[PDB]
Amino acid sequence: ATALTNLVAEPFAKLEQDFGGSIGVYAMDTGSGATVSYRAEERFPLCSSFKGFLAAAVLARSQQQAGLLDTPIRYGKNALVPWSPISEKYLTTGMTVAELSAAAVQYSDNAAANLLLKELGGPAGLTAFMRSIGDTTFRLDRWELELNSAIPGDARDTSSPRAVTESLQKLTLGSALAAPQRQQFVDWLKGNTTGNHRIRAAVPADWAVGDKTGTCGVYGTANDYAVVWPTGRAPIVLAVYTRAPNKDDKHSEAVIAAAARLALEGLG
Ligand SMILES: *C(=O)N1C[C@H](NOS(=O)(=O)O)CC[C@H]1C(=O)NNC(=O)[C@@H]1CCNC1
Repeated sequence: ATALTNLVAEPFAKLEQDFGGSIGVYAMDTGSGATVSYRAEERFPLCSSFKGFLAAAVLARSQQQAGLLDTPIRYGKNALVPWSPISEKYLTTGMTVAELSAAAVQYSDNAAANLLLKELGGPAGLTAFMRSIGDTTFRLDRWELELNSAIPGDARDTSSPRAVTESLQKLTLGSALAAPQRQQFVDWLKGNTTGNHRIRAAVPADWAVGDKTGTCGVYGTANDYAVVWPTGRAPIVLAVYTRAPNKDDKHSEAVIAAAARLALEGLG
């Protein structure tokens, strides 16, 4: 017999009703193939969370272009947009592509993300990279800061929890990238500084986590995705996305952490 997905799903429905919105979750246990799934194929805004995949796209390009990660990007003052705390420090020198990538992933730096998008041929170039690894759901259409609008019913700048999880697995654990690039992506995710109150909060401190967060700041829209390495057994990949119908509906980190915990405890 197969899993009773109603019983797996029920606690997410209670959680999202207290939240006043929708919660989407997909988790995969790479040891057993077990999954947990709730609204996993619905679209949610990416917000900042695209920046993880952006860094992966940069790493893929570095496989065709030796030394890409070493290349300095020397930008002018109009690259600077708010929530760019790392790129704002280096206006007088520039930053390398590696530094920009680290900042985009680990501080969610907005200007760094735009600078890397430009290197890859814009939002369409990142979307094309995702299509190359078989993700037909992901779409990035706009740039920082407009991509955060999170308007209900807008398909722009969205993906699904399942597609995010599947793509994250391919890139971090599968062989979609060469091993050095794969480990770099993992190391950048592991060094994230913005995720302590989201998926990380549901994971024992003994276990390594790499993640990328997103917070659109409107329509209850926020998210996190992660790889979790429990000691001595197969890693877990998961994504938790939220949205809500009213512009002034609050996002909640506690709800993301709670949904992560329900997903992790429900596997296998
Ligand atoms: C990503 O979603 N953003 C970058 C910053 N870090 O948050 S997080 O670690 O990724 O969760 C800040 C949140 C957000 C972002 O860019 N916020 N800025 C806005 O969305 C602008 C104000 C309202 N619309 C544009």
